[PDB]
Parts: sequence; C-alpha cells; structure tokens
Amino acid sequence: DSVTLRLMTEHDLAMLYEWLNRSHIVEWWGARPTLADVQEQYLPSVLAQESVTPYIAMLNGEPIGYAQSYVALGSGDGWWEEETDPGVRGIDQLLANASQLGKGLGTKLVRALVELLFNDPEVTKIQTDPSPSNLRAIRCYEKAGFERQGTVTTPDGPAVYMVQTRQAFERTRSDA
Ligand SMILES: CC(=O)SCCNC(=O)CCNC(=O)[C@H](O)C(C)(C)COP(=O)(O)OP(=O)(O)OC[C@H]1O[C@@H](n2cnc3c(N)ncnc32)[C@H](O)[C@@H]1OP(=O)(O)O
Ligand SMILES: N[C@@H]1[C@@H](O)[C@@H](O[C@@H]2[C@@H](O)[C@H](O[C@H]3O[C@H](CO)[C@@H](O)[C@H](O)[C@H]3N)[C@@H](N)C[C@H]2N)O[C@H](CO)[C@H]1O
Ligand SMILES: [Ca+2]
Ligand SMILES: [Ca+2]
Repeated sequence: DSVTLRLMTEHDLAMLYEWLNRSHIVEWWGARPTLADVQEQYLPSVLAQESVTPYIAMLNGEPIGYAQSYVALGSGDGWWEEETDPGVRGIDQLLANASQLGKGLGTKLVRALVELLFNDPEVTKIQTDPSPSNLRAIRCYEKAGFERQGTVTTPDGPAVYMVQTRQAFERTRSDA
C-alpha cells in the first residue's frame, strides 16, 4: 500500500543499528557500525549539525526503512563544494527487509521523500549520488523521476549524480 515518512527519533537508534548490520545493507551502506557508532552518528541532534534530517519509512504501521535528506550547500567534509544553491536537497535511503527488495517499495519511498521536500517552498532541486556499482538504486531513482547527469567525485568515491528539479516535479504531476 502507501509508504509514508515520519521523523526518526532517539528511540529508533537500536532498530537502525540492527538494520545497518543486515548483509543487503552493509553491501551498499557504510560499514558494520557498532551500537555506539550508530548512537553517536545518527542521533537526530547530531545529524542536525550536518544539516541532515533522518526519517523512518512506514508501511501498514510497520517501519520498513531509513531515509535522510540534507542541505547540499555547506555540507562540509569535502561534500558538495561546488554547490551554490541553498535550495538543493540530497537524499539517501534503504529498505530494512531483504524480502521486500525489488518490489517497487523503494520507488514509492523515494516519491514520498521527493514530494515531502518540494513541500518546503525553498527547495529548488533534489539530488542523489548512488555509487556507479549500485545499478538497482540508480534504476529506482530513475523510476522516481531522477535524471542521471554524470559522474562526480565525492568523499565516498565517484558517484552517479542524479537530479530532479521542481519544474520537472510540477510537469510530471498530471498528464495535462
Ligand atoms: C544515494 C544513495 O542512497 S545510494 C543507495 C542506497 N541504498 C542501498 O542500496 C541499500 C540497499 N538497497 C535498498 O534499500 C533498496 O534496494 C533501494 C532503496 C536502493 C531501492 O529499492 P527497491 O525496491 O529495491 O527498488 P525498486 O524495486 O523500487 O526499483 C529497482 C529497479 O531496479 C531493478 N533491479 C532490481 N534488482 C536489481 C539489481 N540487482 N541490479 C540492477 N537492477 C535491479 C528492478 O527490477 C527495478 O527496475 P524495473 O522496475 O525497471 O524492473
Ligand atoms: N557532512 C556530511 C553530511 O553532508 C552527510 O553526507 C551525506 C552522506 O551521509 C551520504 O551517504 C550515506 O548514504 C550512502 C547511500 O546513499 C551510503 O553509501 C553511505 O555509507 C551513507 N553515509 C551521501 N550519499 C551524501 C552525503 N552528502 O552525512 C555525513 C556523515 O553521516 C557527513 O559527514
Ligand atoms: Ca521556510
Ligand atoms: Ca504535465
């Protein structure tokens, strides 16, 4: 059914810790953080100082994944140094359950996150940066309305820079 987003809290950290150690996640995210790693890195107030907002994806009253949005400009640590536009938001996300992968749930999560961010009238464009090897994530982002721009170097290595502008989001709301 319907994928929604709520803010992540401190109460979600043990669950997030478990998720980040599942093999389908460890593969693409990180790696293998301890409980204390997750607690000190993903505490919502700690993420705040990075301009990162954490969310839990919800489906039929159950938590099914983690997402984050961030302000690209001024990200620090070598991140997004050529950005000039404070309206740009980036996203990252994962699905908690291996049994639920490749069933279009990720596309729904991404669509829900993109709609959320464009409801901040200050947001001009959403970016994402899946690794070149992560073809499944790239295809998920494409189905969700993102377009591949090219390869950029990040502190996590080269990435496929993908974007969806507000104008593209407006134009793809109706077929009128
Ligand atoms: C910037 C970043 O966040 S980097 C990426 C982040 N996270 C991860 O990779 C964590 C582990 N993976 C996940 O949590 C999830 O797979 C997500 C969120 C990346 C994507 O969600 P999913 O539900 O699996 O994707 P969804 O099914 O909606 O779409 C994936 C597409 O790739 C295709 N696909 C499925 N498996 C693969 C694969 N192994 N290789 C290539 N393509 C694949 C699917 O068929 C679908 O395309 P199609 O509908 O045209 O046939
Ligand atoms: N100052 C930064 C802050 O801007 C922010 O950077 C963002 C990262 O989090 C994202 O990576 C995450 O998602 C990836 C999956 O998409 C995982 O492969 C990765 O393991 C995970 N970390 C990047 N894709 C985009 C960055 N802008 O968070 C950092 C540490 O948490 C801070 O140092
Ligand atoms: Ca505002
Ligand atoms: Ca239209």
